[PDB]
Amino acid sequence: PVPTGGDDPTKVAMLGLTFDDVLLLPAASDVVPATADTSSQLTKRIRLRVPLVSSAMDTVTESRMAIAMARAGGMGVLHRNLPVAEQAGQVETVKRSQFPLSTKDSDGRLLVGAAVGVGDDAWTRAMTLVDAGVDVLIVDTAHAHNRGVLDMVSRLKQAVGERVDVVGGNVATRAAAAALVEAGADAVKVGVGPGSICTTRVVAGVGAPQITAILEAVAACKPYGVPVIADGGLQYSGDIAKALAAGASTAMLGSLLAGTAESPGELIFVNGKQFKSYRGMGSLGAMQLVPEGIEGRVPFRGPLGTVIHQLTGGLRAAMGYTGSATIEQLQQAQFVQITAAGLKESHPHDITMTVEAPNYYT
Amino acid sequence: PVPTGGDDPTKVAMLGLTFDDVLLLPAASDVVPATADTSSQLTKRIRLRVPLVSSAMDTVTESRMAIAMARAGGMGVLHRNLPVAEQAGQVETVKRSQFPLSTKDSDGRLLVGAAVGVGDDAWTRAMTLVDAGVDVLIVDTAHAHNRGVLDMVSRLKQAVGERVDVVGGNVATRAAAAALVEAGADAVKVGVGPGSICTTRVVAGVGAPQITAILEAVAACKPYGVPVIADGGLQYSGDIAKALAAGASTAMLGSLLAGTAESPGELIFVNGKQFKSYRGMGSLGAMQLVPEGIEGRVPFRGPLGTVIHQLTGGLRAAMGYTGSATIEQLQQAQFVQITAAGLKESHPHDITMTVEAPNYYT
Amino acid sequence: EAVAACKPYGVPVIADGGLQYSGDIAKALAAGASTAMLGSLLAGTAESPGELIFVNGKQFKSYRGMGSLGAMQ
Amino acid sequence: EAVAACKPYGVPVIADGGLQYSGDIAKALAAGASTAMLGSLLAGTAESPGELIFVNGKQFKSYRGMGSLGAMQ
Ligand SMILES: NC(=O)c1ccc[n+]([C@@H]2O[C@H](COP(=O)([O-])OP(=O)(O)OC[C@H]3O[C@@H](n4cnc5c(N)ncnc54)[C@H](O)[C@@H]3O)[C@@H](O)[C@H]2O)c1
Ligand SMILES: *c1nc2c(ncn2[C@@H]2O[C@H](COP(=O)(O)O)[C@@H](O)[C@H]2O)c(=O)[nH]1
Ligand SMILES: *c1nc2c(ncn2[C@@H]2O[C@H](COP(=O)(O)O)[C@@H](O)[C@H]2O)c(=O)[nH]1
Ligand SMILES: *c1nc2c(ncn2[C@@H]2O[C@H](COP(=O)(O)O)[C@@H](O)[C@H]2O)c(=O)[nH]1
Ligand SMILES: *c1nc2c(ncn2[C@@H]2O[C@H](COP(=O)(O)O)[C@@H](O)[C@H]2O)c(=O)[nH]1
Ligand SMILES: [K+]
Ligand SMILES: [K+]
Repeated sequence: PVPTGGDDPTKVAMLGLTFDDVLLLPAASDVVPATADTSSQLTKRIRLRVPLVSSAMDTVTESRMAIAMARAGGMGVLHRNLPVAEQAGQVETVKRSQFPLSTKDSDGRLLVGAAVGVGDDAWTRAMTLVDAGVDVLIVDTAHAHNRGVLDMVSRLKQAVGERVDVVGGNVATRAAAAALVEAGADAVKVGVGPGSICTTRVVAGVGAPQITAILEAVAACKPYGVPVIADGGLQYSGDIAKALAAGASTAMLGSLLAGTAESPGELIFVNGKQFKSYRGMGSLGAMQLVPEGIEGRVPFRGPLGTVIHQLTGGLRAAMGYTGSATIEQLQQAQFVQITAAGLKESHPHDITMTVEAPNYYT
Repeated sequence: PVPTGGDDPTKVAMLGLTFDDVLLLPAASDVVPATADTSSQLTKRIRLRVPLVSSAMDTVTESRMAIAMARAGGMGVLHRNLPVAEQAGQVETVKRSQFPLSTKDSDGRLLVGAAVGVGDDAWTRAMTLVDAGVDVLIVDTAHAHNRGVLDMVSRLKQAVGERVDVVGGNVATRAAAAALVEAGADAVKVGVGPGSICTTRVVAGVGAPQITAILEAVAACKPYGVPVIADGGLQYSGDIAKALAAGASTAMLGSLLAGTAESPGELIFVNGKQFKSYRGMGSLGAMQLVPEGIEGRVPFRGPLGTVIHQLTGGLRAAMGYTGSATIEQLQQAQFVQITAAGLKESHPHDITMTVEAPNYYT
Repeated sequence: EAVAACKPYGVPVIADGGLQYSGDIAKALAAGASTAMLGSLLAGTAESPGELIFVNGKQFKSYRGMGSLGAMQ
Repeated sequence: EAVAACKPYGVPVIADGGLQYSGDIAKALAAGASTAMLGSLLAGTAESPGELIFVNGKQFKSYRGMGSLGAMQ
């Protein structure tokens, strides 16, 4: 019999690795961290100076956050939890608005992104957003291997292909990424359940660990040149370095940017400290059922520029350790799989911390 | 495909083991622990009676610590966070100064070592230290597979290779150790991340578990007779025994020696208990940016001699268990891999310890 | 293992014990089981036997195994 | 003193504040008072306004003065 039970060797397909299961192996390096080139292709036509994209969530990205992310070298994606006219107004506000790395189009204006669903109402929203000058559309769905999501992606590529870039929803397998690539998507977003606010892997018991999912999606997408975006489950800059090394071209950040000042919402004072609200788009409050997210609060951090600077410094240090001149070389790095004891050895241990580092906290 | 994902069987190169994942197997023994010989090679020409070295940290080793370590049978390495004239003065102070195991040169003077960086200013500091009477130069870096570190090691060995011994920076792979040996290093230090105060494996996500790294480095250094020093991650004398059995010849100690009276710094009182500062060299305060260390405090221990005696007693017990007359015989002991339950069983369990033992802390 | 022997004869398999979430039910059904039997998930409902218990202002209900000392007496 | 002022004219005196036991009420009535006004002795009953506070397995209720900062705001 099969060692794990039954007579079917393909019942348990594979062992899945996540960010905490692997470490990057140092290699022969001739690269100073300051000279590392952290530019990467977000889509087949858009290249960012910093490969970080803000999450399309109602407590993460709005006009201010989108403008700040575009100025810092990345991009912001406005959420679709607003009326269509309001979303178009936010797109116009971003496009209408020191920062040498800022992302700009052929007209010299900042780049913005918008998220739409699936359906005729979503089609009207997408048409309104495209008419307002949006550059990239995201078909933001929880299960992108559904036939409706693929049909919507094909429709958008057929209609507004010459003017915008269409990014498919979340996938976690090789077959889903291949289907999205065949459907005509310009970029594939990866991750089902690893988000810090998600309960999908608990409520439905469905998902896949992020590192293995990224590897599978890259094996499905790289021959066609389609970029891969790692979405959800990133907590440190080492996580971003690992996600890029596993094959992803861009990383989408949630809770790391929710505690910044540019994020929408009011500051909450609790017990002499500061926080702000963070919740999933599938949470009960956001969808007003069977929710697949939770509501919570993250500690307050400050300006987005400092956070992006620290994350980029960590990524530059990783590139220096691996000897990667560009991201295209960082994607050829190798991993070492570690156990739980190795995981606790990686973090600071046997020490009582008396002052916090800019890039680390418990 | 690969069970962890993708089509490349070499993406996840190996499975790394740390000190907590293995145990030493007992063997036929004719060795009394009190009759074991713990002498081991530091470099190709320097043999220590106690195979322990002190870390080059601004909270661990200064003149007093170097003198105490040399008297106890080991050696000290002065940190390079000091002005060049000040470090040369510390070297002269150590050389200017019951202890049957004390390590001394051919002129009856206590041995000492000093850490240098990479660069032309580092060259000036190294030449000053050599002219001031240092016994070994440690090219102290974080990534020794960089071209600059190898060039610096080659230059030092070409200039003052007949007067001093050159020890290369920290490596974590077989290729890096082979490159350091080819460059002309007298000894190779191993460990990138295991440090109790380090955050390199979190900020950059780069490293390797210590046991696998030591085995890989020994696989490249032993055929050429180059000693290997295990640096970082050691919390018990059993860890020292495991590191020696993996192939290392000496173990450099950090936090284990940072709480003794001979370590630089002042006593601190918190709720009737004694602590003292311990911070990483890549921490924010130490480099005064993207730090790769933290600042904290460790409980006060006392005289260095008692700590060294306890560690050597544990090592002698391990040598007696494995039937190793010498460290060279300990370097051929076998390992058994354990699970998390095995690690829980190795420590005291289902007990409420009421009095602290000299060699174990809960 | 049980489904590997029960499926050829058309005998259904019931997964009993250890289920704490709906994802666990989905995993049990996907492994070959046809139904799931629930314990503590339904022990705190209003329809289960037993009086309510109040601890620190919150509501609880008693739950014990049939092999427990009290239940086997 | 108040009773010395009020008794000849037949005006009753109400003792208000500081009572913690029934003996205190008896002492106040013996001193010349006619009735007693109770504070903390009735602030912990069910009929008193407020919500039960649960701490360390014991029940409390909130009690504050009208001159307190949180009651004058
Ligand atoms: N052993 C470790 O894992 C580790 C990690 C961080 C810091 N440290 C300690 O902190 C101090 C300073 O460390 P440092 O090495 O950054 O000193 P440093 O800034 O003086 O660097 C010296 C040389 O190391 C190499 N180097 C270091 N980090 C590199 C990277 N990320 N990518 C490429 N090359 C790199 C370069 O050749 C550089 O010129 C030392 O005392 C060191 O032991 C150690
Ligand atoms: C699960 N996942 C959810 C929900 N809303 C958004 N998301 C996903 O999480 C990502 C961010 O996760 P972090 O780990 O916090 O960075 C988002 O980009 C989105 O893909 C939800 O309700 N449940
Ligand atoms: C990471 N590692 C660092 C830093 N400064 C020094 N080190 C290394 O750690 C060792 C200490 O190990 P312990 O586990 O504390 O015994 C040192 O000897 C050195 O090699 C730093 O900032 N980050
Ligand atoms: C062990 N198992 C016992 C006992 N009484 C009943 N059971 C089993 O547990 C199931 C419920 O498990 P939950 O995880 O609580 O859902 C029951 O259906 C029964 O099969 C006992 O004393 N010991
Ligand atoms: C002082 N006295 C205050 C305040 N609010 C009310 N009072 C007086 O105290 C009586 C309560 O006495 P207990 O000892 O609690 O029985 C009240 O009846 C009232 O006369 C205040 O803020 N400061
Ligand atoms: K560490
Ligand atoms: K034990």
